Amino acid sequence: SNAMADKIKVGLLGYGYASKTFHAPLIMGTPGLELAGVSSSDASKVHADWPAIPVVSDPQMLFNDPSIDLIVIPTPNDTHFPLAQSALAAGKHVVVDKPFTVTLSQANALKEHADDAGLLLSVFHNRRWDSDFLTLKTLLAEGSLGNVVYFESHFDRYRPEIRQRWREQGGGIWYDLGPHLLDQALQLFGLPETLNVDLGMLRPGSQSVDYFHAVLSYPGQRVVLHSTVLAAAETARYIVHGTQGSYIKFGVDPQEDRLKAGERLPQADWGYDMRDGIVTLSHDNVLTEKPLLTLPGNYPAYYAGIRDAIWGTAPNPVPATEAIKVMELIELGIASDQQKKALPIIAKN
Ligand SMILES: [Cl-]
Repeated sequence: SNAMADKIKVGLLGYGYASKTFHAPLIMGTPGLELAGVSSSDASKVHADWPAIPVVSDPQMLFNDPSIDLIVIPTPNDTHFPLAQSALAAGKHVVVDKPFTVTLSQANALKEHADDAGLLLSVFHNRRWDSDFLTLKTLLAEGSLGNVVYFESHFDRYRPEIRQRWREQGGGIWYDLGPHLLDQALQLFGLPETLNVDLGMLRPGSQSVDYFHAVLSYPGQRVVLHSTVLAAAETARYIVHGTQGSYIKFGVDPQEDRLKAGERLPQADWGYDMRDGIVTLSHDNVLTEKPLLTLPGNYPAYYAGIRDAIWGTAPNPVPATEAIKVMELIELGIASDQQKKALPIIAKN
């Protein structure tokens, strides 16, 4: 179908931080997609941003609307499955935010129910479109670092004050940030042989996990995923070592802040990351170095991808299949931490 002359009507569920910050602005900015309606308690909270405000007070009404094609579910973690089921039952396509589901049993159920009903089911791993990650994918594809042997990925922050993330996730940031990092690691290197996770609470007053250090092990490779809320000094986002060179990048992707600030698509300079990383290469037993041009972040690619998948033009940007694998590693991290062991990944096709 045409993204010029045809529209996929979308139903958004609730107006939480996610709907407000990501889903609304991004669906709105995507040609071919039309945000038909949003279910919410306080429409006034919505209209302040997006009137027309075809607001409804109950998600089941959107499910009812027969013209609606797609349903996005960024509500509280525990509602995902119910709402998701209801949605697939109503014969509607579904995008679920993270965490996918409270249970693997649930996730797979949706994967099946959605597959039998010929509907599209996808999860919002938007960070596959972070400026740094895109740039990196391209660097590896070109092979200048040689054979990659080490990958280090951090989201280190400094918030010593205990008032940020209500409520809890036991959580804590492993549930909140793990999925993003794990998914990237899988996308770049596939499945590891073992996962070893060390969860922590280093901040006095923390109620949930506020620290995690994960090691994913591969034949001749190591991947280190790390986060913390007690890092006053800025640390590298990525550190990548190959047999021929290295790549170190600082900063985070800049889209989230600009969306928070209320910016609407399109922007001449959407996603520009002016904080370039640096490549170091060994040419003739000499180490040279230069900055690597950072590709702009591109979250919109997700919904444009969803659009195109609905119309059957292209592959689901993020299959449930892949979300479920990340979810499995999230649980395996918990187990690994409980046993203080590097646990093996199992049960592959
Ligand atoms: Cl080894």
